[PDB]
Amino acid sequence: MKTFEILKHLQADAIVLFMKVHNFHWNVKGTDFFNVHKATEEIYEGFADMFDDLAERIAQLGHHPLVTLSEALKLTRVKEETKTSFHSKDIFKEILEDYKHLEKEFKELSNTAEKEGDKVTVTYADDQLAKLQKSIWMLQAHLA
Amino acid sequence: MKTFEILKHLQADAIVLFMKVHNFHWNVKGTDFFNVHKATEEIYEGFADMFDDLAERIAQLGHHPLVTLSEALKLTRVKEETKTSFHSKDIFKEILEDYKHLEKEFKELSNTAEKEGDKVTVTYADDQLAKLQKSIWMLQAHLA
Amino acid sequence: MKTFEILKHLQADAIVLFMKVHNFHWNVKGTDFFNVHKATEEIYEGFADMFDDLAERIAQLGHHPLVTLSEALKLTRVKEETKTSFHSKDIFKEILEDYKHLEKEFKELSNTAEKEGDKVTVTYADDQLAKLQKSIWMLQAHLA
Amino acid sequence: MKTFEILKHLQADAIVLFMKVHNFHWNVKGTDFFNVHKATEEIYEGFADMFDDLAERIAQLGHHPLVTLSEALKLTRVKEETKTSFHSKDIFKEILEDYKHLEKEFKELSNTAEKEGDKVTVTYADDQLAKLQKSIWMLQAHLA
Amino acid sequence: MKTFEILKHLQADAIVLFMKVHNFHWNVKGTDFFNVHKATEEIYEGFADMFDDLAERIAQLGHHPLVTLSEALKLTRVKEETKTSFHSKDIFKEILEDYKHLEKEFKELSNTAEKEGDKVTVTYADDQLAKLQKSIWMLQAHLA
Amino acid sequence: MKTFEILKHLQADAIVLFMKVHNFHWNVKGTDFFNVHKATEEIYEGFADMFDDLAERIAQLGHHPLVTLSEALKLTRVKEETKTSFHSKDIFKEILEDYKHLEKEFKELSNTAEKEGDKVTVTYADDQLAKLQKSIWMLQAHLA
Amino acid sequence: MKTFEILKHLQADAIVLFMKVHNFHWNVKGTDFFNVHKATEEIYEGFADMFDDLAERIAQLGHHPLVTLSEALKLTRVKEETKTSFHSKDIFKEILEDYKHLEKEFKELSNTAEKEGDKVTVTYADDQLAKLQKSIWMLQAHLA
Amino acid sequence: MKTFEILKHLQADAIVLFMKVHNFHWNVKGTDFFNVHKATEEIYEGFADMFDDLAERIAQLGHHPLVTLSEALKLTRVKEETKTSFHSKDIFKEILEDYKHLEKEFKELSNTAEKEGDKVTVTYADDQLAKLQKSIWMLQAHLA
Amino acid sequence: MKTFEILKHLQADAIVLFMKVHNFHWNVKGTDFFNVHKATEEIYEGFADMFDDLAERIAQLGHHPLVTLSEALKLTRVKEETKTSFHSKDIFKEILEDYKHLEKEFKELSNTAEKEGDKVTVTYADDQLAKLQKSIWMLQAHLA
Amino acid sequence: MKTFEILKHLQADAIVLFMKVHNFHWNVKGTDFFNVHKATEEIYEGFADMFDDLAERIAQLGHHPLVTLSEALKLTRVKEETKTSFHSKDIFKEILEDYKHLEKEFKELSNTAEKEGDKVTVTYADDQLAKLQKSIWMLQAHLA
Amino acid sequence: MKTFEILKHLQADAIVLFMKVHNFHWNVKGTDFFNVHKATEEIYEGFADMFDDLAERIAQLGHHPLVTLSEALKLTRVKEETKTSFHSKDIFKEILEDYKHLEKEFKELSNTAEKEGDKVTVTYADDQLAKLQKSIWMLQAHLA
Amino acid sequence: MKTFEILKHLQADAIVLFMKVHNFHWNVKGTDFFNVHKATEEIYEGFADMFDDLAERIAQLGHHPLVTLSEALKLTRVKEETKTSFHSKDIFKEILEDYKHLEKEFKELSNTAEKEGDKVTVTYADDQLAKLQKSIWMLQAHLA
Repeated sequence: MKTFEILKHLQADAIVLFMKVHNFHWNVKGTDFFNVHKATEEIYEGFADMFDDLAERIAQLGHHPLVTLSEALKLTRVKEETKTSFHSKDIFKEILEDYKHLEKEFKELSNTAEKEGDKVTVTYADDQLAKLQKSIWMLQAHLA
Repeated sequence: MKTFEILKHLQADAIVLFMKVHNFHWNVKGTDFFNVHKATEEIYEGFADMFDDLAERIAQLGHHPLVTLSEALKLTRVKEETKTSFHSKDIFKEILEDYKHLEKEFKELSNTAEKEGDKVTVTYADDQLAKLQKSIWMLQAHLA
Repeated sequence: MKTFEILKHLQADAIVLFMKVHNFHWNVKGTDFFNVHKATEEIYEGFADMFDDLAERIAQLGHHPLVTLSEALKLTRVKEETKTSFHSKDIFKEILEDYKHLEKEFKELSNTAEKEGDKVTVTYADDQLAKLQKSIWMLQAHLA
Repeated sequence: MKTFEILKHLQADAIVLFMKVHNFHWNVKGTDFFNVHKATEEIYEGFADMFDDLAERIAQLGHHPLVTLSEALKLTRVKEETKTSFHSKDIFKEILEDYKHLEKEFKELSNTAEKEGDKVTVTYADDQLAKLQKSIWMLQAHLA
Repeated sequence: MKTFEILKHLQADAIVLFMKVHNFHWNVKGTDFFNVHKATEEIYEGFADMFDDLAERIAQLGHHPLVTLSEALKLTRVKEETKTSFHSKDIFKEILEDYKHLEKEFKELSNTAEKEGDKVTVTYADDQLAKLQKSIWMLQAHLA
Repeated sequence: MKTFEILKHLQADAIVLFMKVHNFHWNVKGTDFFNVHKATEEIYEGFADMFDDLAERIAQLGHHPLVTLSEALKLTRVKEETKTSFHSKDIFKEILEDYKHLEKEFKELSNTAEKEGDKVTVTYADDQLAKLQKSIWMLQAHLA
Repeated sequence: MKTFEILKHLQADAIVLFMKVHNFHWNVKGTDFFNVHKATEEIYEGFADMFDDLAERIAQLGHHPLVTLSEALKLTRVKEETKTSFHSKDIFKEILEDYKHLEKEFKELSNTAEKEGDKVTVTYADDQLAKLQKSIWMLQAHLA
Repeated sequence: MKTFEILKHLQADAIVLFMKVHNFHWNVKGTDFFNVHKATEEIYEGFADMFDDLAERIAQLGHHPLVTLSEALKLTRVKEETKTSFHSKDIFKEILEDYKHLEKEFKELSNTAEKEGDKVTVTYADDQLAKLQKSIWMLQAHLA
Repeated sequence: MKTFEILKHLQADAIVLFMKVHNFHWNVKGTDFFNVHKATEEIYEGFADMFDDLAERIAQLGHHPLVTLSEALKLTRVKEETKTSFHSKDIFKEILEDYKHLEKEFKELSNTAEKEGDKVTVTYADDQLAKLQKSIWMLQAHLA
Repeated sequence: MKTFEILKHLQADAIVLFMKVHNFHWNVKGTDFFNVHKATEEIYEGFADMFDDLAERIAQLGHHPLVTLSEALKLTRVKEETKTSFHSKDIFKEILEDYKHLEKEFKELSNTAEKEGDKVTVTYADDQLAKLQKSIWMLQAHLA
Repeated sequence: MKTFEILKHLQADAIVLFMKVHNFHWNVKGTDFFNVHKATEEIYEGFADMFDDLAERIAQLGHHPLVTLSEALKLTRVKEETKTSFHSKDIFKEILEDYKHLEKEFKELSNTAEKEGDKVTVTYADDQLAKLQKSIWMLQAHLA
Repeated sequence: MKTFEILKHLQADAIVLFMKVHNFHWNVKGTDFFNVHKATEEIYEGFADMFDDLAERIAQLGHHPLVTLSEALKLTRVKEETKTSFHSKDIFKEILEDYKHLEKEFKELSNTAEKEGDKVTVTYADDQLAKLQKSIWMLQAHLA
């Protein structure tokens, strides 16, 4: 895909992941409620920020960001979670895999943008890689 | 509808309106760009906050908030805007009508919750009414 | 009176009371100067804030707030004080009675607005009642 | 009971619950020490704030708040806990039930005050209901 | 006029101009609503601050500041505006002329106070001149 | 008494004195209302902080702080005040004597802890002595 | 006197007045202790700031500020107060007269500096006049 | 050009553009005065910051930054604007073209520095590209 | 010269002096590097602020501030420094003389503006005199 | 040992314990990752601060603090941990024992310094005792 | 001497040392002007704070602090410096010796107060010892 | 070396350099004490931060950071300084060479990580290069 296409598919993923973790946040139960409730809040707010950042990047490239939730559902690589009951460990296992997916895509974003000479998208992509790698490391350690 | 049902339909409206104004924000053009760009940012962030507030309210009542974007599209009373080109005046005219819709619904929320003896949802609903009435007044004055 | 009429008469009272306490502030003498000088500053600034709040409320209802000081003098229930010399105790006795008047009127505002289904003016009115009741309690205790 | 009587019994409950959770705070042991130690600090400080708020409300109504700890023990509906050893889960189970008791009483406070036309106590009571409902929801989720 | 007399007439102008711009603020309509609404807020708050400053100056000179709104209407050189409908350009044109009037008067204040050896009123007057000259320059540029 | 016993009796005094001054705070009347109302707020908040500090100290020594208000009433050296009406001078006279009592006890706390080699309780005790001596000096000067 | 000589005599007065009010501060007794204790703190800190300001002004003119307390006692127009017991009213009466003295001297400072074309000392002097006139007005009102 | 030469020519452009927009800032007239006046302030301050940043970069490379305004005029690619009267739209059109020029040059800076293995200048250059691309996007949207 | 002409020549000096000290800042060497590097930063930022202040003053008088760097070089009384190597002492000696020049000119500005009845430029000029006199005093002391 | 010798051995312990807990911090795994990761960060930063404090104390006594890591390893009483895998409970058990060691040593520091009349080291030592006793109490409670 | 007598002699020293270093501050010349000018400001402000602290301590003990500068000159152990010209090194050498004197006296203060059982003066004295020892160490290192 | 190996050797250097500059900090003497004392504090805190940053980077790559000070001494390229006496110039000369070493290594880190496609370590490395180049430039200028 071209840079702007990778960006638009990521923007779709971001809002879908926002919604998914928003769902986790309100439906988490058990002895680790307070840590997971707080963590999921930070995680979905991060996806919301990513949604905004990606839109900004698409616009600056001269293209239209996502127009509708319908378009987000069309472009997303992320499956919608319909469950309302889950274990806290499974939540973090799920989020971890979503992080690993995003990491793969941002690496591709970085490589594709560099080939096009899009220096600004490279910077953005590599900065997101840094944030993702920290998040992945912590979740992996927690689940170890 | 029962209180929690009104709340869930509002939560659906909130995210759909977030997306709609997010679209306006990135696609606004013309001599009033800077004022409308800034205003639309504040407006969609307000809808995002409403989304969170409504979810909180639904959860505290012992029900599940929206689980997916699919469910949001199912429950919403708001039509998705597919356009990417518009005049700044039309943006504010659209948002005004959306505000008027939300005002009607929050009034119903307030009345229904009071009848059920749900004092906390009444407070929340009336506070949202206050915010909506200010927003409506300003947009009406601007378009006058 | 209708809600907006009660509001406009209150707005008139607010500016007249602002002026009255502004006069007290600059003309207070005696051993309790520093406490009364400071208290009267806080009191007239409170009336100034009320003036603004009431104007906002009238405008949002689709009516015109006070246009002139002439109109304020016409609508006010508060007598203008022409004196420049007084005792600090008499100042607080006067202000107390003005507070009691405002309390009566805001109670009426709350009841009238509720009957009209004006939920936002009810909230505003009850919040002002809270502030007035605290002020009344302190002045009563001071004069006891 | 009249409004001021409900308020005085609540003020008694507040200080007794402050003491109870203060005891929990200093005597909690085990792997969840740090979360429960911190949570119990926030909880007893909340009861201390409630004690102050209720006193303020009683005074403004023209009555005397609690004068002594003896009077608090006389009026309280809350049993004093003499234990110094407990499990962290039992602490939260206890606090939950105390919250549910307070919720019942504040609902009664709200209804009784409204019938008397005491608009300010209604506002206070409904605001406390909001805080209690959030606390109850979180504890219920944690214990689920 | 003597210094204190110029000051008292200015104090009268300040509150009358406060009221006038307060009226503009709530009644402004049209595409430049948000800029004019905000500007008029800053302008009337400036007149309110001037009212306070002038009162302080009169008191420190051993005289009584304005006692009533009646006295303000008697002493003012500013005509009360009864209109509730106007164009945003006309608002700024009006305010500009009011600024030019105030500038003339503060220049006289400065000259008269210097002749009397009132060094403190000179400083105050010249500082107000600075603020007025900035405001005039901006309004003139806007209307050019 | 041993260190922890002195500490527990002080903790009992702290909450009883909190309650006593809380009572003074809400029931003070007269021309010095505002100064005494504010002073009594600071004083009872100081006793509340002392209650917390003493509990912390007892716990760190490996003992249980006060468990109940019943236990506080058993251990206290302070008489409960049942009055609701008093003069502001008598309030400060009472508090002064309570301060002098606390000063005696903290001196004993310091001496006893030093003999036991409890260096941390010595530091705490001497710091409280400093705070008490300032408070005593001011009240003595006020009543002189 | 020349400008720098007026400044040096003022610097001497400032430290002597600092000491005088420092003495008042620590020795004030009676029912108005807390207000006078606080006021005297602000007053002596003001004289300390004046001491620094005057030194700065003398240095910038190419002269040496006060070198010793001996030199301050030599140059001062202010009598040292040896008393340790006084009434709070007498304190404010004394300070008032000291303010009136400083006012006379700063007026002379302003006039002398202007004649020499020392524009910076004029600004400083007139600013100090403003501060003195406010202080005088408040003390006069308090003693009225 | 070598890296340091590109940097020095950019530093020259920065100060010339600072001056140009400084001129626009003070000479802008018309109904959009307040937005353009504010925007031009932010724009020239940005060029001033760029001037400083570029100087820092040149120095760290072991070369001398611009020594004089004469040298800036010699090295600049930007034409000096002698006009004092213009339309607000033309101002933004001009600035846009200047931004596009700077964008071209910073891209070259980034490429040249990378070829030399100057990793720090690459980072700086790409960061400036990001800022320029945002500015260009907004001006383009405004003029669309 | 007329006031606005003195101001425009000063504005020219300000930017030329900014550039001169900017050059010193980046080229200073030796054991006092860190103090001189920091001092020169503060000094050139001061000249930059003066440039802005003078422009503001010229505009408010109804004239055009400097339009170009060419015009600055034409109007300046300050010689451009082409050197890149110097001793830190010589830097401060140079800056001192530039300060003394500015002091002479601002004194003339103050006198000329007063004769014209331009009270606002007098205030500005005298305030700048104060800042210059402090700077001169410190540099003189350092070089003594 | 003399005071300075106890201090130098403590400084050695501090850096060795810093390193040990730094190792724990990065290698902690499991369901309590986030609490232990955060706690270990605070703990090693505390040891780093202690390292600095002890160095300061040694220097002020006229001796040289630790010069090298070699010297730290020579003087330390703490065994280096070579493991990279451990349970979170064992981490806290280890740290607890290290705290108990430090407590013993700081008690000796306090006693030895007092005998020498080193009042400042006594204060420092007793303050560290306070911090250690809190830390010990919390870890003991957590492991209970 | 008794505790209060040591304190009063120290209070005398504090103001005399304030004056001495105030003199140094304004009369320092040479290449190290900026460091010594700043250091002497911090030093004399420290002596001013000590003056206040000592007065507080004397008052709390039931005695009168210094009443006059005459009494300060009578009680002081510090010789007044009449010089206006000195080297920066000599300034620090002088201050060092003054610090060493204060250190001796505060050690005596600590010992004497402990013998009297004055725990609060011991704490104060030892805290001042800490501050003095840091200051001495830095000056000694600077002069080494 | 592989990326993680370069990182681990750098982490070893960081703590060894921390210790070295910590030693300089406490043992610096002479007329430039205050500047060098402060500079060395900032420098060793920078090395401490680098130690933490490098550990984070190693962990995120799935490897173990330094476990012990023994391992740091094994891996370090930096010679331990045993001296306690030195000239301030020699300190900065030493630190400069250490900076130049770190610069070489971070350049290698950047190149090696890029070849491996480790985009996050490249960003980190280049950011550290920027910080090092600034530090080197300042030290070189100071020693010139």
